[PDB]
Amino acid sequence: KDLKLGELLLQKGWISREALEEALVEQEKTGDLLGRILVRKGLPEEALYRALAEEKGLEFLESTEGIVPDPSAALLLLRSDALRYGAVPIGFQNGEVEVVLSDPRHKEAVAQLLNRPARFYLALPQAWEELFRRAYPQ
Ligand SMILES: Nc1nc2c(ncn2[C@@H]2O[C@@H]3COP(=O)(O)O[C@H]4[C@@H](O)[C@H](n5cnc6c(=O)[nH]c(N)nc65)O[C@@H]4COP(=O)(O)O[C@H]3[C@H]2O)c(=O)[nH]1
Repeated sequence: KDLKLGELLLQKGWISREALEEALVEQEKTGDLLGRILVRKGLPEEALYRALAEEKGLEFLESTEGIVPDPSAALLLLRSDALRYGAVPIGFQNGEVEVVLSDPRHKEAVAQLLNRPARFYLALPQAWEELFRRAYPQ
C-alpha cells in the first residue's frame, strides 16, 4: 500500500487536490503518463522528479556537474546499454556501484542487468545527458 505519485505530491504540498483530479480525468481519456500531464499543467519538473525519486527509493541528485565518472565503473555497461536504459555507472562505494538513472521506472531493469549491489540516483533530463556524455564519449 505504498503511495502513488499523485498522493505523494499531494502530501508534499506540491499539487492541489483539484489539480490532481484534473490530471487523472485527462489521463483517463488520453493514457498519458501522470507526471507528464501534471508538469504540462504547471507542476515544476523538479518537483515531479523529487517525488518520483522518493517513490522508488532513489536519491535525487540536484546536480551532476561535480561528478567525475570513474572509467572503471562505466565499463560495467556498454554505451548502448547505458543510453537505452538511461543509466550511468559513475563509481564505487563500499563494494556497490553508484548508478545515475534518467527514469525511475528503469531502476529494476537496470538492477537486474547489473546483477550486483548498487546505489541508485535520479537526475533531471539535462543533468543526466551532461553526465552521460562525459562518461560515454561517442
Ligand atoms: N519517468 C516518469 N515516471 C512517471 C511519470 N508519471 C508517473 N510515473 C511513474 O510511472 C508509473 C506509471 O504511471 P501512470 O502510467 O501515470 O499510472 C499511474 C497513474 O495512472 C495512477 N495514479 C498515479 N498517482 C495517482 C493518485 O494519486 N491517485 C489515483 N487515484 N491514481 C494515481 O497509478 C498508476 C501507477 O502510479 P505510480 O505507482 O505512482 O507509478 C508511476 C510512476 O512510478 C512521469 O511523468 N515520468
